[PDB]
Amino acid sequence: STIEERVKKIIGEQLGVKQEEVTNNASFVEDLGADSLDTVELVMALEEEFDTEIPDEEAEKITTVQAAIDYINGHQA
Ligand SMILES: *P(=O)(O)OCC(C)(C)[C@@H](O)C(=O)NCCC(=O)NCCSC(=O)CCCCCCCCC
Ligand SMILES: [Zn+2]
Ligand SMILES: [Zn+2]
Ligand SMILES: [Zn+2]
Ligand SMILES: [Zn+2]
Ligand SMILES: [Zn+2]
Ligand SMILES: [Zn+2]
Ligand SMILES: [Zn+2]
Repeated sequence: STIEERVKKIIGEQLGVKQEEVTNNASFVEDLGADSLDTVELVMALEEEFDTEIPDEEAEKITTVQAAIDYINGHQA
């Protein structure tokens, strides 16, 4: 499978949203309805899957599904 597929699956699982709703342009807060706690738990779930650590101040600025995919392609090793 692809990174896009793996990342979207975790986002849908974490936020309780259906797959067809997890588009690449979608914003986590406005479009997918992520709340304060969701922000924290979603960041940690992806950090674990992709064995990486993102700085909280940088995570806070990753607003869309595609921005999250982009960060993982750039930092996963
Ligand atoms: P709550 O009211 O206490 O907190 C609400 C607010 C103040 C909105 C905070 O969530 C906050 O800091 N908001 C800043 C603007 C905003 O909505 N930013 C967040 C978008 S969602 C998010 O942070 C999830 C990112 C997931 C992708 C990261 C994956 C990287 C893994 C390596
Ligand atoms: Zn594959
Ligand atoms: Zn596939
Ligand atoms: Zn929905
Ligand atoms: Zn949008
Ligand atoms: Zn909640
Ligand atoms: Zn953190
Ligand atoms: Zn690795």
